[PDB]
Amino acid sequence: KKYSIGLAIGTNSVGWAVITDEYKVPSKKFKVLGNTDRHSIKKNLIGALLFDSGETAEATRLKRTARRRYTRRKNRICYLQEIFSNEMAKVDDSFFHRLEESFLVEEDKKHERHPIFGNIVDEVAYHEKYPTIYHLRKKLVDSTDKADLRLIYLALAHMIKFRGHFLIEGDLNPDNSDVDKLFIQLVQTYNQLFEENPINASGVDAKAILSARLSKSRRLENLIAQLPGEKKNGLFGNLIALSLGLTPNFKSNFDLAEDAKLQLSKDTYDDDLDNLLAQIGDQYADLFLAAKNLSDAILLSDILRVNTEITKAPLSASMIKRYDEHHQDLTLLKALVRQQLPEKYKEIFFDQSKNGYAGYIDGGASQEEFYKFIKPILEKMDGTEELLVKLNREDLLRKQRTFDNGSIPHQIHLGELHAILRRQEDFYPFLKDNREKIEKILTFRIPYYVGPLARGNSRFAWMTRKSEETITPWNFEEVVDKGASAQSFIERMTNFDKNLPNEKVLPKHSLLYEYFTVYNELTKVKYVTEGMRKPAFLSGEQKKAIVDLLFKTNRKVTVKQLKEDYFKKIECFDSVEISGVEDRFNASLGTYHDLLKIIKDKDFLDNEENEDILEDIVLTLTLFEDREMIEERLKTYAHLFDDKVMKQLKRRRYTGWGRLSRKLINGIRDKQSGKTILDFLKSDGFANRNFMQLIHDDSLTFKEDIQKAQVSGQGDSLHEHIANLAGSPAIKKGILQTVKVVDELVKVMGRHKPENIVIEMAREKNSRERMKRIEEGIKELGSQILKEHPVENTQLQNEKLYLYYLQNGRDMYVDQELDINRLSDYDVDAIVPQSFLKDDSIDNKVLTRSDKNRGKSDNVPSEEVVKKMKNYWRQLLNAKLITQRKFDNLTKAERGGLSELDKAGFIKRQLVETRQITKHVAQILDSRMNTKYDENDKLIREVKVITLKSKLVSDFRKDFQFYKVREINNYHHAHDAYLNAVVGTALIKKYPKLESEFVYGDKATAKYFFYSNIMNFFKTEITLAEIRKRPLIETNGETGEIVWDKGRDFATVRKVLSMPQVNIVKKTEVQTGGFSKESILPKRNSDKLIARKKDWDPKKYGGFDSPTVAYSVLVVAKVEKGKSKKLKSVKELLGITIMERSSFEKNPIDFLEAKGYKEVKKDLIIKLPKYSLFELENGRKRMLASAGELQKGNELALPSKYVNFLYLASHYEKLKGSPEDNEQKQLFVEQHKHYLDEIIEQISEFSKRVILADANLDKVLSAYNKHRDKPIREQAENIIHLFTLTNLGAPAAFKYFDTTIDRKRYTSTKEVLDATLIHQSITGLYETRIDLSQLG
RNA sequence: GGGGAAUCCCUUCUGCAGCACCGUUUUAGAGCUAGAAAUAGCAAGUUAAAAUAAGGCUAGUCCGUUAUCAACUUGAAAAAGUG
DNA sequence: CAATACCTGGTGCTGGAGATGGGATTCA
DNA sequence: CCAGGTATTG
Ligand SMILES: [K+]
Ligand SMILES: [K+]
Ligand SMILES: [K+]
Ligand SMILES: [K+]
Ligand SMILES: [K+]
Ligand SMILES: [K+]
Ligand SMILES: [K+]
Ligand SMILES: [K+]
Ligand SMILES: [K+]
Ligand SMILES: [Mg+2]
Ligand SMILES: [Mg+2]
Repeated sequence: KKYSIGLAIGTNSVGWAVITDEYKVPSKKFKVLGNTDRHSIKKNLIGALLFDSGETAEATRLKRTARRRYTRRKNRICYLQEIFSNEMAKVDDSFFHRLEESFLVEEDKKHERHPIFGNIVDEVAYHEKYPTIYHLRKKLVDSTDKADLRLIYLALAHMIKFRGHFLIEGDLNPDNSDVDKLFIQLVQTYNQLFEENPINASGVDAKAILSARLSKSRRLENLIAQLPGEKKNGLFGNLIALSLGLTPNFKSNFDLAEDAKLQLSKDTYDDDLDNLLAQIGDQYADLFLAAKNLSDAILLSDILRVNTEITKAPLSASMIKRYDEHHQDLTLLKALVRQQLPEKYKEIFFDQSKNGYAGYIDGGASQEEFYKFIKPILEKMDGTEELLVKLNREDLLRKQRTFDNGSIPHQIHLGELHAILRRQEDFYPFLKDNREKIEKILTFRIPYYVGPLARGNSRFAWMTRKSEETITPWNFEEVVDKGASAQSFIERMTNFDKNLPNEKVLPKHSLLYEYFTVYNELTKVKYVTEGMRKPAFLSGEQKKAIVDLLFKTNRKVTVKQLKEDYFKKIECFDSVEISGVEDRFNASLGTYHDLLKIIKDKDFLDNEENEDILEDIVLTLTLFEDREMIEERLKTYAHLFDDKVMKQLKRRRYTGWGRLSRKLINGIRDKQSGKTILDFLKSDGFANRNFMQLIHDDSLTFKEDIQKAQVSGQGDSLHEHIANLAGSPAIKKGILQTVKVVDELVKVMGRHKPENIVIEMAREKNSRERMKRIEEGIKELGSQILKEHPVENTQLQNEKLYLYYLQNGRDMYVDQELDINRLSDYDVDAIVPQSFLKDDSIDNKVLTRSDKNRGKSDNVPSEEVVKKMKNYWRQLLNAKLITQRKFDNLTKAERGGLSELDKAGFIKRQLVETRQITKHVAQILDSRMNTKYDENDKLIREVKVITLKSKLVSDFRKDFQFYKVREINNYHHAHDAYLNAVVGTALIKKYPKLESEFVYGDKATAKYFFYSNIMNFFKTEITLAEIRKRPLIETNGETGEIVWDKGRDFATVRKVLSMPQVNIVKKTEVQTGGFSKESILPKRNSDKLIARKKDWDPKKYGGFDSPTVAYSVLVVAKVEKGKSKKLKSVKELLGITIMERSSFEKNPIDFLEAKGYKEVKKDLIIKLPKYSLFELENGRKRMLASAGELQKGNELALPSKYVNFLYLASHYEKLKGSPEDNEQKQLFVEQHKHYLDEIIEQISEFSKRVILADANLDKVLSAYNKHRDKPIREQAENIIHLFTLTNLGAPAAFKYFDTTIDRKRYTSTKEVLDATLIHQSITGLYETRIDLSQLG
């Protein structure tokens, strides 16, 4: 008894099928367990497991870190309160107790209800004097009087609780505060450098123009307009643009060749500036640094909108400015509306439901919604011009706690905190003693490279301590070992050398590593001149000369340089042909040139004695990111360099790690030669063996030493192994389920292993990434396309509009603008034609007026287009608006275009799967199935694991009319698996040589023809560019075994796809995750509310509702009834919530008695997870959605003829085929038009038996009878929509044409308590059926 | 002969750590006047405290939403076994 | 009870490693 | 976007 298995692995399904020799699906009697009269049942061996998607760990992580931030913010306040404790007890012995209980109702409070002062006169007086906290903050910063200790606490607490961001290193307000003074200094520096062309900046109000609440480019336009004889793209204009935050190009200013694009925000600017300064000199450094200072002031002027010489609290004064203008503007708005629109006043100022001032202050209206609600009312009235100005500046009626306070750096709050401490330490000695402690509470951050400050009970922690004692913000540097911690942060993430598993890999930018990479590439270079008979390798002396003369004097070494600067200069060759490198060398000595710039001592770099020192320096610069730690580590070399060099050295940092270890590169030596790997790369006689040859050469000891160094460690379990794969957790869920399905199928077949296993694996928020890409690209481009055409992220889900913005509103094959409103008239074209590369992503598509203008449709865009457009394409590449892959495919015609080999490769790629994840699944199945070794100790492959891509069965389905309609039911997953088994087994039966291509385990026109016609053996006649005919029966050529009988096997496939009994099993799952919805609801007289804290009665405090049920439980017990508490027997479903789950499981009887049940039959408790399956009357099935709702449980097996009619009539897929075959399909659609009514009838019978939605079914029948005159295509398309009424699972809304059908829900689970519960194995072939009516 | 390696250019995704700003919720910020009352007319509004999974023991400036799960038998569990 | 309409926490930033698909040079 | 919880309305 021989059989094969087909598998269809997806993110929400695993289809499976068992086939025999004749491509038939077996069927068996399977035993049924349980308490019903059915002892067995007949099952076909085909089906599909369905399951909810596996989730990433991201949401879990974001909640976990937020949790930590709330804990630490609370600890911050606790540190401050501990510092204040004793002196506060002398002033007000319960002040902190009133703060802690502020949330409680007066009934529950233990102290007086007024928090700050504990009496109403003083509390009212406080709020009258300080209407916002920022009033109190400003007062305490500016005033010189002794102040109440409770107000000092509230000010410091407010700063420490909401302390601002940490994006700026170092201290602030370093005389970079004033925009006027920094603009003056920029003009002074510029006029120093350009005495003949000076700028007249008198009368120019730089403060107002650059700090105006306007766009960067408009402020640039304003300032340049104030300077006659200067254009925005001149040098001074470009400096101002750089200060405002734009991305100016300094190339034309200094007549450069290298594009000097500079943005002060990019990480590369530090290098991008030195780069530019290398071409123009360092006299200009003082200029570009002057512009940088100006930017800081301009950034500060966005936050601090008040004169900094009238107060040391400009932030608080700016909030107070918000409050005063809010008050004045509210008074004016009230008066204006009173006078002009007196009837709207109540709606504006009393109705929280509307987006007026009432809904803005008390309702749910945001600042944006309120501005939208009141803009027409202001434009409608008179005297609202200044209010409209403030509204369009987003500066009308502002609150102080707003979404845009994310700009505020912590140094600002720190400045006010420090000033308050300096004022009041003169009156409170403990503030003087604790001033720096309090500052440290605000400033201290746990470094990202330290992680949680755990003590052995966190699986996320890596931090190590220097001493075992509690860590505080003040003892952190002494208790935490930051060095060891930062080292572990990297090392727990980096790979070891695979060749020497106990050796750490080198830093990617290490000098040794770059020598290795350069010599490895250079040793395989060959050259020819005239008098030479044969190309020659470079000798050791030639390679050393090329390294010293070229690689150690240029960052990049081109082939032109090799030819001219070496072969001409040294070897006296006028012509020489180079091979083994193209255009320029890929490897380079970048660190060598970095350090040469920093330390300026070539002889230090070239002296092998300093090799270790330079290796340790780069290691430090790679391993650590903190400049203080870097400085501490480099301190041991301080005596070798100057303090200037040491400062430049610590500012230089690298990231990234190599893939080989130092011990491998330059440690182990060949036993007889005594030479390391690097020694061989430098000089290897005339063989010039590279890395691969060296470690694979049996005459050297490298290979054997690698073999000895290997280890294996502890083996992963199957689950572990799958978890460590690279891929989406969703597809990893499908992989594990697939393995479990195969194990059960083998057990079904009497532990006999199959002959073949054929696997196919499906292909695999976003709008904000689209908007970010376009914003970055457009601002890098310097374009105003977002000025002229504002777009929202949702709109970018349109493919053409997204392409329009990515192309800067231009045609891509023609140098012309496109029109947004004409997008429907344009074409979206494939760069590499989709007949070769089935790529439909933006990486292979392009928006053009007319696809004709590409050239010839059979290849890459033509050479003429490439000559026209390569410059524009390069700008798109630099702005990252197209990728390197896209640019290379666009420009390929200048490299010969598509060769015949490229076309052969693309066709083969459409058939031979090469994704890494599918290889891993095949390796897993193959290593589980094949475990024995033969006489030569080689693996015995009893089971061939075959992998196919989806196109094979898809083309098979379309070519032989086995069409799929996904919406009809879930059978197509199973059918896909069946067709994979059939096609895959037949393919390797017919062409066993292709086993290397499709089976796991160890001329261009010819292969193009071959792989294009690989599947023709299925056809009876093939029309290929004339008509050839194949025999009825197809056999293998060598064995003579039959592989495909076209008279009998297609009938077998048809019968298999027509079987109505298919094992669709929805994986039952316990629900996990959040306890409930997160919304904190207002107080309500409802027992659905859940307390947010143990003592917060939700009727007084509000709280949550809508908990998630982890699983339901069948309880058979008694409950008290009536005022007499009489015991009445019950049987019901109790949903255990996720929050309740631990308590219920720790002791179920006590849990159930607490819920009210008595005398619980403990052994009749049935755990019922989501999607538990119940069967009622007439085959009607239901699934548990929760404890109080059910899902649909039945599948609608629509006969094959109706499915194929629906596919053809609806044009479900593209109308590909001969026009005569198109006509025959159209003729069949029209000859079988009565099928439409029959399909409705099939749906109707099904619903009346199983769905029971009388209102919906009647609305549907009326809708179908309403559009009987509609075209057949559209009626078929809408019949596809109808199947939502019958689909398995949760009910859902759908539309028949323009009629909307709302979902009919099953809001009661009472009936399943007397139905039959069905427990299903993973395949559903094994069942346990429990008649629940026999309980109770 | 290699779906194996290094390098260059990138693309995409997965794991983790550190931080900010809002939002919500209860309370505090004396509403006034005319009416016996429902109510009417007016005044006012911007701020704060505290919580932000209930909580846990291991008591850390730690942990608490990912992954994994038919039933049954033997099991404390892990597990293995059962058609 | 069964049916209907409404609800549903969100945004921004910093740092690091790996594997990954695929074009290119050299190899095993 | 799904789809289960919830209060309103009968
Ligand atoms: K009280
Ligand atoms: K000008
Ligand atoms: K609001
Ligand atoms: K190259
Ligand atoms: K680093
Ligand atoms: K020195
Ligand atoms: K789960
Ligand atoms: K889930
Ligand atoms: K199951
Ligand atoms: Mg907490
Ligand atoms: Mg708040």
